[PDB]
Amino acid sequence: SVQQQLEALEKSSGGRLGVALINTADNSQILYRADERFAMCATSKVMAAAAVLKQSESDKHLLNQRVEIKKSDLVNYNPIAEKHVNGTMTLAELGAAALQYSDNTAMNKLIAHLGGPDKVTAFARSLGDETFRLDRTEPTLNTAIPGDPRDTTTPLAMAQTLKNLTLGKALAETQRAQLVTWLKGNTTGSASIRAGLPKSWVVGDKTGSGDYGTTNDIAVIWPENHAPLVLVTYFTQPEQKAENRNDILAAAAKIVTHG
Repeated sequence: SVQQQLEALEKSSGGRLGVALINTADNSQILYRADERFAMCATSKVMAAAAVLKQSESDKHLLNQRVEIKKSDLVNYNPIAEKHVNGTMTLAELGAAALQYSDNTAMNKLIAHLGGPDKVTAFARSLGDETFRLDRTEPTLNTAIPGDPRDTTTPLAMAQTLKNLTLGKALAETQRAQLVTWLKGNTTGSASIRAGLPKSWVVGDKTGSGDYGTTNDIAVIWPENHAPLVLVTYFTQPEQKAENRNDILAAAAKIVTHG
């Protein structure tokens, strides 16, 4: 069975696997440890970006508001923001950079605009997500310590909320569309869920990775002849210095969309 294949995959991998697939044709679900908490790592960046889009629903100048990038703002891994030191980036550009390149400076600028991590949590609560919590900024939100509740969610909660954000009621249409456009242009996910799927399918996703070999991907999937699928694959391991395992996420994607 699908359940037996995921269990064997997890055993042989040496870690803990969390999967939630929602089939929007009939709201059927494939769940594996989907009520267990996992460290989100950079998959939390979707919530911070969405929180800014929500603000833009009532303020038509917000996304084009300029933000100055100073050398001191830079943290670790800054592929887009480092290209703009002593210049500016708009809030829209920072959302794009946070999502499509997983820029960490971009994420911190979004959090600071919103007023801190607790405002990202409050936004999640406003969508009906009672599980998501963001506690820290970059880079420390990726420590992914086993049993640590900070900066965690569950696979099912994140799958439900990702569906609401991209396909459902959470955002007005223009903002929903802008979020989907960003996810579809992600550059970081080619070896994760996407690699387990037919090459013709269209995918929007956001990866995450952290310590304890924590390796994550969340995706919206548009088949060519079927209703969309939403898939969350979270994976973490017991040793702090474990290698990340994007191949495990690809394998899990292949198992749960078979037939």
